[PDB]
Amino acid sequence: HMIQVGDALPDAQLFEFIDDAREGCTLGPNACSVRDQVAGKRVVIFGLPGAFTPTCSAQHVPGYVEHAEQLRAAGIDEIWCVSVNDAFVMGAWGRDLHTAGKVRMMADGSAAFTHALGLTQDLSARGMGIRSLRYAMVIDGGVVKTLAVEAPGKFEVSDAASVLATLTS
Amino acid sequence: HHHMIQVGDALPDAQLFEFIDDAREGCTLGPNACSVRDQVAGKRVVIFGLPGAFTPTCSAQHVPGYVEHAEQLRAAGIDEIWCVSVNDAFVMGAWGRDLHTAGKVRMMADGSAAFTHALGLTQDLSARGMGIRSLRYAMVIDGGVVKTLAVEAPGKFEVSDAASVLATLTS
Repeated sequence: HMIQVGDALPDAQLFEFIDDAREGCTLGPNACSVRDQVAGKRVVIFGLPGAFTPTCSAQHVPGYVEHAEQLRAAGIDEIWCVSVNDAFVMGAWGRDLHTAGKVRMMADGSAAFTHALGLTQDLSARGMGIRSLRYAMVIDGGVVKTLAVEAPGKFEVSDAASVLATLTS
Repeated sequence: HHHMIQVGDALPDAQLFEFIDDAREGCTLGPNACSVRDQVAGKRVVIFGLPGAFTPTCSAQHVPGYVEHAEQLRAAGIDEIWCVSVNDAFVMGAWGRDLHTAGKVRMMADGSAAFTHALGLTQDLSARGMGIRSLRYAMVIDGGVVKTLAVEAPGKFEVSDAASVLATLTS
C-alpha cells in the first residue's frame, strides 16, 4: 500500500557514506534513522532505480545538485537521493557526481525504506532485482506534504525543476 | 531457498549481465545479458563470488589478487576468470574500470541474485544495508561441472583468494 500525502513518513535505517572527518560520525558508512533525520526539517527526498544508471546519473541527480541553492533559499533544509543501493556504491556515485554539501546520498540497500513506503518495483528483467520507483517527495513535520511518483520508465514529475515549481505556501 | 551447490554438480543456468564498453560483434554498448551455461560451455572457468562491488576487502584484496594472478591462471589452462556479485552491470562496469580488470577478469553482474540463489550461496547482509548478497567463494568449472569449491565462512577470506585457487588446480 503506497505512501500518501498527509501520511507520517515511516522509520527505517538508511546509511550515508561519509568521506571526511565529522563529529558523531566515522569514516565510511554511517547508519541513521529516517525519522530521526527528518525531525524538525523540511526535506526533499527523490528516490530513483539505481546508482550509476544513465537517466539517474545524467539527469536526475545533476538537476538536484544544480537546483540545491534555489531549493535551500526556498526553505528546504536537506535534499536526499534515496536508492536501493548500499552506501559504498552511493558514496562512489556521490563522489563522481560531486554531490557533497548539496544532496545527501542515502543508501536503502536492503530496500527496507522503499518497501515501507510501498514504492518498490521489480527490475529483475534488467539484472537489477527489486529497486525503487522514481519519485520526489517533500517532507515537513515528518509528514508527506507532496508526492510525485513516476509511471515506470518515465521522468516527467520527479525532477528538481518540477519540485521547485510546486513547493507551496 | 536452494540447497548449496557441491563438487561434482552441474552448474545451474542463470542470466547474468556484463557491461561492455568497447564495440564488439555480437554485443551492444553497456549491459549485455548472457547465459551462464552458454558462456561456460567448452571452457575451463574460475568463478569467484563476493558480497559487493566497491566494498573494502572485495576491492583492496579479492579482485586485485585475481587481476594479479590472471596470467598464471591462464598459463595453467584456465580460459576465463569471472567475478560474480549481486550488483547490476552499471555498477560492475564502473568497478571493473576502477580495478583495471579488462581482459583479465570478467565482471559478471548477478543483480537479481538469480545465479547466487540457484547456487544456494546467498547470505543476508541487511544489517549493513546491503540486503541479500553472495557468500564469498571460488569455484573451478570444467565440462559444465563444479570441479572444486571453496566457500568462505561469513566474514572470512582464507580459501577463495587467487593464490589458493592456483594452488588447488588439479590434474
